[PDB]
Amino acid sequence: SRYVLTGRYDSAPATDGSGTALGWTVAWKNNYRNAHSATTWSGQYVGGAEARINTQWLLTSGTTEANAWKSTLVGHDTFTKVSAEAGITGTWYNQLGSTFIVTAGADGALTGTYES
Amino acid sequence: SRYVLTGRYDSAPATDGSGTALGWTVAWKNNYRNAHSATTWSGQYVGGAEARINTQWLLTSGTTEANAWKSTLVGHDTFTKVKPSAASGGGSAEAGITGTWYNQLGSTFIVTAGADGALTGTYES
Amino acid sequence: SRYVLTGRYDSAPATDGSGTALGWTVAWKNNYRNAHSATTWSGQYVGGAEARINTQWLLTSGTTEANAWKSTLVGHDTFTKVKPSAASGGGSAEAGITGTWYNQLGSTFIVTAGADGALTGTYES
Amino acid sequence: SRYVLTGRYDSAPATDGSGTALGWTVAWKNNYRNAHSATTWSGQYVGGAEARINTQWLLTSGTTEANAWKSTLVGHDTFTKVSAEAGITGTWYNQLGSTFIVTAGADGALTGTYES
Repeated sequence: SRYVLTGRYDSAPATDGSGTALGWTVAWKNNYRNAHSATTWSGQYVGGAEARINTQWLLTSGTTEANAWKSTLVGHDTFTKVSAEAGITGTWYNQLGSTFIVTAGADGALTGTYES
Repeated sequence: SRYVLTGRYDSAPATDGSGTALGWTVAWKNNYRNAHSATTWSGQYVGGAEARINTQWLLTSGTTEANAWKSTLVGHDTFTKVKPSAASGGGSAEAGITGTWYNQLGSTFIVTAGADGALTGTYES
Repeated sequence: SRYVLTGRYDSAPATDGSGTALGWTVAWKNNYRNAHSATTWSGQYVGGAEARINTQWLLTSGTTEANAWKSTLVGHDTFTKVKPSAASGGGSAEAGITGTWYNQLGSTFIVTAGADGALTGTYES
Repeated sequence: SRYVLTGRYDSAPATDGSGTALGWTVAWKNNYRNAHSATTWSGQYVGGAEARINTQWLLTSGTTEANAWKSTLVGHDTFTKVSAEAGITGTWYNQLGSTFIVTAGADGALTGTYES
């Protein structure tokens, strides 16, 4: 139930109150499970008061190409956490109780694991 | 105008005809520009005589909380893998995701796929 | 700030407790302004003590060909149905789509629903 | 297999060679079938000899609370044609073979039927 995540973030975001653009990918394959799917989350980290990452996501499942029209779901998720680089880095979880641990690199690298 | 791309793919997909699910992300900051934005593509590789990656994408820009409703664009794209040249003996590309891919509008990306599911490359606008 | 809305809904919903699918469109053109854009909301009504409509939306603006790629926004929204005031006796709203709905941001709509699936109303930003 | 559609278009679009914003909804219920779901198409009309309507769509199916995160699909459709009012009005078809007949009103109305 743990999967690899990888992404990128804007390592030098504007300072005017704007959020920090980011994204990441998870393919839903590990040593035990393979769902023949991948999700991508696109959003922004917003710091300050309490910290949050607001995303929209796309989940694509491998399909025959006569079923390709029904292959992609869309949704939104909001993550709360338990310098863009230090603010993103850590442990986050969502509404449904999924969890992800991220490390934000100085170069714009995002790396970690997503737990379902 | 090259930027770092990174992603994941199903390295053990169905052999039933289904394509191979994948995703990747690009942040629009390199050594010389920063557009305070990132794009993620979600889709699948479909192989054969003419290998293609059919995608849907989301582009999010950094915004204030008040402009957050207009932070995210959505769209679609298809990438085709470059094939050997007729002068070399032509033919369809080697099976696999690793390679050079282009879209309709002139963007190109070069990618290396890992045996485990990793994807890393460079995207040129 | 008031705009015409038109849409459709499933007037014979499932009864295993699923929601009621609907969708609607607002073109951002009225007497007073014109933003050369249209939004469609796709989502479901969930009846209940607190009646809600949960949507995802697409906002498209007219563009030239070279800018088509940046023409559509995507987002999501939840609307909640106005209920009677406590002074009137309170209680939850009577079932149905017909009524007044607000989002968290202060935008409001008034719709009338047809017995056979039609939706019509007025959207106010 | 015919359904009622209705929508809106910008009835005074820009004059700069820009396309015309529009959108419509179909609920997949009729006298004969009911799939408990609705599609909305958002996009634009591009006029000319080989005129087209380019869209992105959202299909939402009625789900239980629990299932909600997986209720909505996204995709895209391109229609060809078999004054935006004079232009949109008519019969159109897309890749999948679906067809729609639509009347554009002077007011910005779209009404008609969709056949899938």
